[PDB]
Formats: sequence, C-alpha cells, structure tokens
Amino acid sequence: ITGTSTVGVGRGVLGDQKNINTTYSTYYYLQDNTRGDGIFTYDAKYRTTLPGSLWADADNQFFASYDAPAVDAHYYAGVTYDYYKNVHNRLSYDGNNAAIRSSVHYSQGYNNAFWNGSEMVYGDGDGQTFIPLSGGIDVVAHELTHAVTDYTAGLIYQNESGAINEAISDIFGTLVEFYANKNPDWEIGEDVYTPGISGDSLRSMSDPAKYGDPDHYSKRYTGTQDNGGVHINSGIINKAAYLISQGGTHYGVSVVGIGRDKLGKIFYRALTQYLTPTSNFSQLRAAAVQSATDLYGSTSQEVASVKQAFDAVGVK
Ligand SMILES: [Ca+2]
Ligand SMILES: [Ca+2]
Ligand SMILES: [Ca+2]
Ligand SMILES: [Ca+2]
Ligand SMILES: [Zn+2]
Repeated sequence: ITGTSTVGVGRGVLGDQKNINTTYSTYYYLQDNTRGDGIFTYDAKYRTTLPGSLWADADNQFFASYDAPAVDAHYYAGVTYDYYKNVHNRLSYDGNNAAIRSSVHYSQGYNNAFWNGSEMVYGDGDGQTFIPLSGGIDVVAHELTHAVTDYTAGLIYQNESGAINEAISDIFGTLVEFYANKNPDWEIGEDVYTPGISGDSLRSMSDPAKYGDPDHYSKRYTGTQDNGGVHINSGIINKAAYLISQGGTHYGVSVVGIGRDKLGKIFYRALTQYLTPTSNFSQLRAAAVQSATDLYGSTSQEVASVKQAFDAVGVK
C-alpha cells in the first residue's frame, strides 16, 4: 500500500514488547518500508487461502493476543533480513531485495510453518504441541533460509540433497538466533514447542540422537517416509556444522572448533557458489572444503576442521 512509514508497538507470542515498522494509510498496516522492497505480513484468518489480507490495525498498537503471531512474523522477518544483509551482504532472499511476505493464523490448530515457494506461512499450533510458530526466531529464519536455498543452490527436496536443504535451514536459523542473541542455543523450535515441557525442542544440532535422528552416516535413514528422511538425515549434517563451530570428539574423531562466524561464512559460500540441485553429502563435504580453502587458505585450521567434522559424521 502507498502511505507513510510509521512505527507501532506491540507484544509478541512470548509476551515481549517490541517496536514494528508499519505503513499508514487510513489504517496502520504491517508493511515495513525500511528493508528492501518491503516486509508485508498478512492475516490468513484461520483459513488456508493465501496470502489473506495485509494486516490492518486501527491505532498502530498490537497488544491483543490475536496480534501476537503477526507481531513476531513481521519483526523476526526483519531480523533475518538484517542478518543476511549485514553478515553476508545479501539483500533479501533472491539477493535483489524481493518483498518478504508472511501469513499468520493459517488454518486451525496447525502445528507447522513453511515456505510455500512465494511466502512464509505460520500455524498457531494446537496449544499443546505448539504455540504460534512465528514466536521462534529460529523457526522464522529456518523457513526464510529455504527461500534463500531455492534461489541459490536449489537443492532438491528429497533424499540427501533434501537433507542438506534441511540442515542449511537449521544452521542459518540457529545462526540468526545467535545474531539476535536472546537465549541462543543449538536446538530448533524450543521457544514455541510444548509449552508444558521444559528444555525440549523439535531437533538438536549438538545431539541429533536426543530426538532419534542419526548423528553419523552409517545411521542414515534409507526409507521413503519424510521424502526419504529430509528431516531425519539432516541430523548428520547438523552434527557436522555443530562440530565445525564448537569442536568436540565424536565417535573418537576430534574436531577443533572455529566458531559461529566462520561456520556461517563457509556454509554461505558452499550454498551460493558450489552446491547444485542434486548435491549429495559427499559433494557437500567437497563444497565446504573448497569454501573454507577460498576463505582461509588450503593449509588453514579452518580447512582442517571442516575435514575432521565430516570424518566424525562418516562423510567422506
Ligand atoms: Ca490495535
Ligand atoms: Ca533459544
Ligand atoms: Ca533454538
Ligand atoms: Ca517445551
Ligand atoms: Zn525446513
């Protein structure tokens, strides 16, 4: 919509107060004109017809519980935008400041969130397994990273390339959580998962096996469920990225950690320069090694750590 850029205030899903960039034209809309060609948040109104209506508010105050998921979708989209721009010099998901669009209140009791090829979509959860999914910065950045992958490597969403596509989203979703720096960790979705249970999440990068995911290639899932295990086998790559950043000994193989910033650089470079739609795990290892070599040199600690991390998870 055409109007003036304004600044509203509201509460997110977890009761935290924040400012949001809005646009004024009769109503105050969730339209942030300060980043690229806009960040736009819509109301799906418990339906599945997308995008729904551009979110409109009478007074620029967003404190109703109905407002909360839209507050977070809009705000965390802006944080993720800032991360890619400030850290990777990437403008929006296509690298050309494409508008970022999100719809919240999708369906009824919908325990999931996803990128549909054109926009972000968040359920409200059923209140037991999930609360509104946009309350998790790692969930928002996970899903926006799928848009990044779709415009770069284009990793096919099946089998090994699919598990890479998943891992990449877990990695950058986690690096975005650390960038925003509110209770960061190496688990996925903990802020919005199971409000009755402390300390759990959907997935762990530091210990995939915690939730039944493989942490070594010899444990890969080779069946047909979950598109050949894209959310299951990502554990192998998640563990490798955790090792590259943090270090550790995993099945007897020791890895020297190089930290989050370097992990982010190496994997962003692999994603955007080396990976292709059909890349398998072994080709990921070569891309990450070539990335680390470009960035730090072939004799570097960084290259040696990438090789050790992939050895530790059984990927040659
Ligand atoms: Ca209001
Ligand atoms: Ca956290
Ligand atoms: Ca997390
Ligand atoms: Ca929980
Ligand atoms: Zn995903």
